[PDB]
Formats: sequence, structure tokens, C-alpha cells
Amino acid sequence: ESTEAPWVTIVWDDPVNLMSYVTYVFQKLFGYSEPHATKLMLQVHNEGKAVVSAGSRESMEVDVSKLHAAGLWATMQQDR
Ligand SMILES: [Mg+2]
Ligand SMILES: [Mg+2]
Ligand SMILES: [Mg+2]
Repeated sequence: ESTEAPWVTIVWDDPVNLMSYVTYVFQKLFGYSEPHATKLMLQVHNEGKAVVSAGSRESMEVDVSKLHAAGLWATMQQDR
């Protein structure tokens, strides 16, 4: 099945990181506005996870690495 397909980066809720820290990380790493970053942060906190970015597999590998360096629990998967 064709592997040339889009992927997403997902951030998972963690019990240590501050909600204010998560909002800041999404702004700093992705350039998102505050309303956007806060909405994503709250989605992680209230649903347990959220898609935070989307693109090619190789581009999502970078976003995962960036988020891990910031201390956030990030994974990637194919978007169906
Ligand atoms: Mg929470
Ligand atoms: Mg996290
Ligand atoms: Mg999807």
C-alpha cells in the first residue's frame, strides 16, 4: 500500500509538565498563535492527546524530535 501518505504528530497528556509550559512550547516550536497553542494544550489535557501538526513522515519525525527535546510526550503516525 502506498507509503507516500500524510502523517501527524500527536502530543500525549503527561502528569508533570505545566499547562502554561505546553502552550509556550507549541508557540515556540511551531510559531502558533496563543489561541491556537492554548486550544491544542487544552485538547491534550482534556482528551488525553491531540494532533499538533501534520505533513510528510520525515517532517513529522522532526516535530517529534523537537517536542521530545522540550520534554513533551510526542509520537507520530500515518493519517488515514
Ligand atoms: Mg491536564
Ligand atoms: Mg506531554
Ligand atoms: Mg486523521
